[PDB]
Amino acid sequence: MRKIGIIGGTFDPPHYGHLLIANEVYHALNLEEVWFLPNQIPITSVESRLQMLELATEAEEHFSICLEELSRKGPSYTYDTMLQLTKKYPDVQFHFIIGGDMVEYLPKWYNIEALLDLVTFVGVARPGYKLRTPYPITTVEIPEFAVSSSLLRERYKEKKTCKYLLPEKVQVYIERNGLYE
Amino acid sequence: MRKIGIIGGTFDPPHYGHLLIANEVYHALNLEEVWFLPNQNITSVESRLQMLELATEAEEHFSICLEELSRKGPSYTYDTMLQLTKKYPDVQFHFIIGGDMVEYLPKWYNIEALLDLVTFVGVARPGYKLRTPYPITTVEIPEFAVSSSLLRERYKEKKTCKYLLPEKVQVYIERNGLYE
Ligand SMILES: [K+]
Ligand SMILES: [K+]
Repeated sequence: MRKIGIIGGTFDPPHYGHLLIANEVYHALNLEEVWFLPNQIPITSVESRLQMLELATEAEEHFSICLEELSRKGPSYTYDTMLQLTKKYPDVQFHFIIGGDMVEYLPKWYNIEALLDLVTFVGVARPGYKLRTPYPITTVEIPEFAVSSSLLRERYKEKKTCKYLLPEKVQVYIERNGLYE
Repeated sequence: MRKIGIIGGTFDPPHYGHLLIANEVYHALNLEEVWFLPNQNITSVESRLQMLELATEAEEHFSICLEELSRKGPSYTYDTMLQLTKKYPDVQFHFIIGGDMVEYLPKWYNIEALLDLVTFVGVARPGYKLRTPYPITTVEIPEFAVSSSLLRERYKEKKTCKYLLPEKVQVYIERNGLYE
């Protein structure tokens, strides 16, 4: 029933690439909410990541943090996570957001066909682009913003500018607490 | 000799793509300033200049250059840079272009004389090397595929533009009813 977007990631740190995708999909598909789902890490503390995530999202009631993947140590197969969430929120239609580059590879995901019954995949395409896939997925066109957590971590380490890449508030948190040096 | 960046465009509207590039090049090459150089139903010059102002008001080292606007009709880059080098003889101009454009430099009007007037700065995606016969500087910048025309289309379709251009510029747009 209720349409909720899911966006996974390390959020280490969270950045404007996350916010942009969350906002676009939120509007394109007319979602009720978008949940940011912090993954485990393949190191910044979990608390630090959640506080940055909180600062990143504090300004929009429709963005929320989901801790499911954290109540269990080690890597989670997306299927396990989504199984738990559908179990917990039976009246929610989950929209699992993925990059268009990822769409090609979906057949390689653990338990992909059972996973397809749990969620609606949303692929992010560059404007003007059609995604090629055997599976029935939704496409949302979004200008490419090639920023990533790891790129930002490098930069902070090299004392290089990050202006415009992640929220001013998260930057302050980072500098204040001396993350990524 | 002062190092000044030049970034050309319609700025119709100006957006975070512009600011991002300007900031990256400013820091990468340790420039003194970056000048935004506006090109010549169409938005008024004054509207464009005003948005450009709002977009850049917060950084003393971003400035607006009116050279191309002071000549009615379009201006080859060579003509513009010739004028600027005349007026600012002690400036080393860093003309900023997209990596995709680097391929097509040999096709520019008077490219060879132009090379003596400016240092080209090509914007590359991280990890990629630009291929060109000419001696240019490379700055790596994460791709932000936003453009004025994309934004104009978005506004006409009453579609969200959050995170794509500065709030001050959005507000300006909604208040002067631009792009509907
Ligand atoms: K919130
Ligand atoms: K300024």
